[PDB]
Amino acid sequence: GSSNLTEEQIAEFKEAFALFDKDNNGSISSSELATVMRSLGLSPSEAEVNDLMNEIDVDGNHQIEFSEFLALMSRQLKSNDSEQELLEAFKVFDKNGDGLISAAELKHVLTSIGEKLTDAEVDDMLREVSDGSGEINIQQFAALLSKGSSTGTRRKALRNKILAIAKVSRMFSVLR
Ligand SMILES: [Ca+2]
Ligand SMILES: [Ca+2]
Ligand SMILES: [Ca+2]
Repeated sequence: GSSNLTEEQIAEFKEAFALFDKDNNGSISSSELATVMRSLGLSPSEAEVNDLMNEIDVDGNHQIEFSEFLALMSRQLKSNDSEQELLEAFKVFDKNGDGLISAAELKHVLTSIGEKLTDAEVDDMLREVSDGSGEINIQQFAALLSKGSSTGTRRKALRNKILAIAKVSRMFSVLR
């Protein structure tokens, strides 16, 4: 499916899957899918959430599997993928709107999915692309999705959590 991911990469989307897959059964319902988006601050109607989750569903079982969702990440973006998922994950994380996703905006966001990082963990997570600043702009914040530096098949999944939160969140702007 025009996908070029490795066995290890398949373990990535897994994390982006848990975002919704609560019981981790292998199918993200509309009630679970919209559970994230809305958790981010969105408010997608079950009507759309369907046409959305049905826009990827390879079986149209009104649910997203670990294969479909993973195939989505490699079937959503196109050219300026990052950028796309950036501006999205950017205007998504920045709740205050200062062009810099502060700790909260980050952690709080990570907590909107389940990830509860300590003010220290977040304040540290920023340093990643915050050069020990305190916030991340469309530039720094993007430096994350495009980090792959000090990850070693670990962080790539940490930031991947945003890849979905963004993409998935962006899917609602496309489903339209
Ligand atoms: Ca589920
Ligand atoms: Ca499915
Ligand atoms: Ca801000």
